Amino acid sequence: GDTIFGKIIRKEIPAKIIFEDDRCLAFHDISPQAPTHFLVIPKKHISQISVAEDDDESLLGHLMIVGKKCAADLGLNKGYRMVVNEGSDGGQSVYHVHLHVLGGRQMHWPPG
Amino acid sequence: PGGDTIFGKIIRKEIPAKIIFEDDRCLAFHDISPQAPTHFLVIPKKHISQISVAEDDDESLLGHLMIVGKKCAADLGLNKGYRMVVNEGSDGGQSVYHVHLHVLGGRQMHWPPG
Ligand SMILES: Nc1ncnc2c1ncn2[C@@H]1O[C@H](CCO[P@@](=O)(S)OC[C@H](O)CO[P@](=O)(S)OC[C@H]2O[C@@H](n3cnc4c(N)ncnc43)[C@H](O)[C@@H]2O)[C@@H](O)[C@H]1O
Repeated sequence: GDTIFGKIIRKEIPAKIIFEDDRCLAFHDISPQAPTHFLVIPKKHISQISVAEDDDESLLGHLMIVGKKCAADLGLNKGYRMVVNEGSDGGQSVYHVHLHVLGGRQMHWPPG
Repeated sequence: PGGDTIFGKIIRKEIPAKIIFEDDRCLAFHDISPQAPTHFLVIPKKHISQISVAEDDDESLLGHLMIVGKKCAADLGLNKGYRMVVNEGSDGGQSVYHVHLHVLGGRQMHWPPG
C-alpha cells in the first residue's frame, strides 16, 4: 500500500526538495516543529524501521549521512537532532520510513 | 579502544553498564537516566565524536547502529513502538562527544521531540 511519501517521490505532489539521489530524497517538512525541519526518505518502500532487514543497513546509513550533509548546507552549525519514529507509541505518522532532522533552536530533553 | 569519554570506558569494560548486545562494530546498553520505561543506547566501537564529522565510509556503520537498535527494541518487547534519536552539538543537546543513538519506548512519545 501507498502513501503520501510515495507521491512525493513520484513527483505527483509538490514538496521543497533539498536533495535527491538514486536511493533517497530529502525535503522540507510540511508541518515544521523547528525553524529548520526536513525529512530524508529512501526511495525503496520500507513501511517502518521494524521491518527493515540487515541488507538495508547501507541505505539507512545513507539517510543519516545525507541528513547531516543537508544540515550543514542549511546553515545548522549549532546543532540539530535526528529522529526516526516507529509505530504508534513512537508517534509514526506515515508508514514509509523517514528520518526527521530538526534545528535552528534549542531542542529539549526528553525528546517527546 | 573507544576514546577519552565515558563511553570509551564502557567499551573497554572499565565501568559497568547493563549490556544488551555487543558485536564487533557496536555496543548497546541501558541509559542510566531513562526518559522512558525502556531507554537504551547504541554506540559504535569506533570513536566518532559526533555525527557532523562522520565520513562517507561510516555509512554502513551508522546503518548498523539502527538495525541493532531495532533488533534490540524487538527483543525487549517494544512491539507498540519506539523512537530513535541522535543528537548533534549544543542545540541538539548532545553532551557525550562520542556518537550514540537513543532508543526509547514503553510509553506514548510526544510531538514535537523536544
Ligand atoms: N555511565 C553511564 N552509563 C550508562 N548511560 C550513561 C552513562 N553516562 C551517561 N549516560 C547516558 O547518556 C545519555 C545522554 C548522552 O550523554 P549527554 O551528553 S546528552 O549527557 C550525559 C553526560 O553525563 C553529561 O555530562 P555532564 O552533565 S557536563 O556532567 C557533569 C560532570 O559530572 C560527571 N559525571 C557524570 N557521571 C558521573 C558518575 N557516574 N560519577 C562521577 N562523575 C560523573 C561528568 O564527567 C562531568 O564532568 C543520558 O541519557 C545518560 O543517561
